[PDB]
Order: sequence, then structure tokens, then C-alpha cells
Amino acid sequence: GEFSVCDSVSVWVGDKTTATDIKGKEVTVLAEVNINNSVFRQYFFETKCRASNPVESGCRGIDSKHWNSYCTTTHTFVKALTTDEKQAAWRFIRIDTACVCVLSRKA
Amino acid sequence: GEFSVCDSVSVWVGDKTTATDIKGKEVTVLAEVNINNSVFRQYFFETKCRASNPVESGCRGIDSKHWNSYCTTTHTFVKALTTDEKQAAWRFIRIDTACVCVLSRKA
Repeated sequence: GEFSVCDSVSVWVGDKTTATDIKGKEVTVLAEVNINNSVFRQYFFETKCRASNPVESGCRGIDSKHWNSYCTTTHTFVKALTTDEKQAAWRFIRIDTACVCVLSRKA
Repeated sequence: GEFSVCDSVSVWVGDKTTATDIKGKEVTVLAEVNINNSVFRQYFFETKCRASNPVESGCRGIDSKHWNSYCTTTHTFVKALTTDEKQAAWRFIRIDTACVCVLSRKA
């Protein structure tokens, strides 16, 4: 049947406490946002790698005879209400969204 | 050097007009949100496949002798201000976030 090259794990996250923002700083993630007198809990759908090597040689199916590989998590950016040592603001934060295979040549 | 198995293309999108929501319906994406008397244009960072077959056999580096492959775009969910035939609301919409390789056995 069909299976990815890198095994992946997805979960809805409703209790996030810190995240790295687009500018690289660590920021605190607030839990509920009120947008116009009504509140929302902030949720993030994240997908992570289950393993950098789901198989001993790296990613599944790769041609190991020529290639080296491992799986790695890639990120999107989602704006969220956050706060830092001085200011609460909507900021863009890095969220984990996929597990992909990266290759290079064996020598 | 390091290269992905599936070639990928990322862009910030600031003029999105429709999106499919989590419930599957097509919805209209509004452009500016006012959260507390101040406005924001809504942006989405999307990553798409450049090709289902970046190489003639499917994804790069796969062992084609045993495997069939192609690249496919995976989605995250981002909440955005949207509207439908009756109601403007924050809804979760499907955003394209990665290009990953899917395998199956050749016979």
C-alpha cells in the first residue's frame, strides 16, 4: 500500500507553553485569546518525525548503496498571541508540520 | 550536500481568496482582520511540491528497482477569518505545508 519514506506523528496541541518566534527568540504562548469579547483556546496541529532513522540505514526505501539519509522535521509559521519580558503581541511562531527525508552522497 | 527527496517551493501568500476548511467546505478568506480596533492582513506560509516526479522514476534517491514513488503535498490547519453563504467566523482551513515522498512496491 502507500507509506511514507519518513514515519510521522501528528497531534493537536492545546497546552503549548513556549515557542520560538520567526525572529528566533523564545516567547511564552498564551492560552486563550479573546477576540471581541469572546474567547478561544489557541490550538496548533503539529507533525513530528517518529525517528530520524525509521530503518537502520536512514529513511525507508532510499538507495543506501549511493545515498545517506535521515528524516528531519520541517516547520510552518502560525501567528499566535504570545508574550515576552515586556509585551504581549501576535507573533509568528515556528510550528512542526512534517517529517521529510534529506539525502547526500555516500563515499 | 543535502537535498530533499522531493523538491519543494515555499511562498508567503497575502492575497488568498478561497480555502477548503477542516469540515471540507470551500470558504472565502477575508483579507484584513481587526483584532481590537487595529487591523492585520492575513498571511499563510505555504510549501508545495515543485513536481510529483522531480526525476522520471518518482522521488529522488528512491530504490526504483523495488519501489514506486511520487511526491505529494501535505497540509496543516490554520484558523483564519473566513465567510460562507451566511456567516463570517474564524474557521480552520487547510494550508499546503510540505512536499513528501510516498512509496509502494513495484511488481
